[PDB]
Amino acid sequence: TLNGGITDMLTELANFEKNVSQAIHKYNAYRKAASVIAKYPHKIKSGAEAKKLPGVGTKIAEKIDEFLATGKLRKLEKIRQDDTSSSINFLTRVSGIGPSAARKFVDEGIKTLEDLRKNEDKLNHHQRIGLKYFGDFEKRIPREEMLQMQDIVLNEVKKVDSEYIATVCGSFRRGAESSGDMDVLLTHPSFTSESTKQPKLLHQVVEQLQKVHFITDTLSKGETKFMGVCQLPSKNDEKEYPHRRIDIRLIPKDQYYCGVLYFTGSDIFNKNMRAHALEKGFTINEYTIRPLGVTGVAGEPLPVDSEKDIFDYIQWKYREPKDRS
DNA sequence: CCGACCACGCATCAGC
DNA sequence: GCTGATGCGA
DNA sequence: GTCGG
Ligand SMILES: Nc1nc2c(ncn2[C@H]2C[C@H](O)[C@@H](COP(=O)(O)OP(=O)(O)OP(=O)(O)O)O2)c(=O)[nH]1
Ligand SMILES: [Mg+2]
Ligand code: NA
Ligand code: NA
Ligand code: NA
Repeated sequence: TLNGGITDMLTELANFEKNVSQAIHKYNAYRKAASVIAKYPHKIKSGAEAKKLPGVGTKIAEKIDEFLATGKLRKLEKIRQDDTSSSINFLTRVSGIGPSAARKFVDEGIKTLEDLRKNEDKLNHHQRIGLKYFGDFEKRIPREEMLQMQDIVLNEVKKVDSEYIATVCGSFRRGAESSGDMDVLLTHPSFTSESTKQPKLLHQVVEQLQKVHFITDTLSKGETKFMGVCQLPSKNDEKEYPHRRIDIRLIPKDQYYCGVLYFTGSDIFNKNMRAHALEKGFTINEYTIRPLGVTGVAGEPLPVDSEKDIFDYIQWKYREPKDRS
């Protein structure tokens, strides 16, 4: 908000590189810059000043001067004025449709919300669901609905086996008053790094949420990851709640912290920490934190009793979810 | 100044 | 089937 | 796009 104008500009650009130019690096570069800029406590007044920041090279400084000078950016005005791109970008907003398929479709003549439904026969199951709920998914979730959802999930879980521990991470755990979707970390004593003493541990919980009619659709589903859709039950004659994206990740309970850390994010906060990690000599991931060998091979996983333990290894002052972004 | 740039589960496809 | 890579969304 | 080997 302080540097909002800027970070929005950088954001839109980043999206154009990921969705059109299909260049994640330029995508990240732009994100990283917007990320460090959003953290900058001063109201920027030039590209010279901005560049001093890591992640802001000359190019971005140049655009910052233009924007600050004209209240806009020609490059962004052009892209916005080009139908092809605007259709591609548009298409990627459907769950299941990334840069690649979106482009193909604009090539195959499909480029409007109308075209898509008229060619459902071109979409796979997932992309199909992303289309059906397209409108619903564009919506952010009120923190109160989140709660009503967290409540339902934790109950049904207990109803399957009280050894299960379910935790809502993502932007929720970070204290957001709204969320894009719902991220659920799961754990059970019967599954650790040493062994899996039960079959269908994730399945028992998924099916339970469906039997109860909370889970409506399944984007994809393995033995540790579930991507689907759900909806809060609504009261008679009351417009129903938008369907929402929901993920449930089953982690070995002895790794609960690395995984909760990962799943709490943000994604950007994560990449940073992981970057810092490597700089301290470590390699982090939802599972463990291992020291790196000369060859580049990770050593045995180091013991962790808390998220802070992970920050300690990297020599970072603990940060409650609330300060991660 | 060229090249690397977090980490991974699930779906699918090419080569075998 | 498997490996390795693409694609997708984390 | 950056910045570091
Ligand atoms: N390390 C790493 N973690 C990621 C990446 N993308 C997402 N994540 C983690 C942190 C997230 O906070 C969780 C899933 O996150 P989301 O995309 O739902 O982010 P988040 O809930 O923070 O935003 P939201 O309010 O739901 O729109 O996976 C990534 O590229 N790298
Ligand atoms: Mg989320
Ligand atoms: Na800089
Ligand atoms: Na999409
Ligand atoms: Na999600």
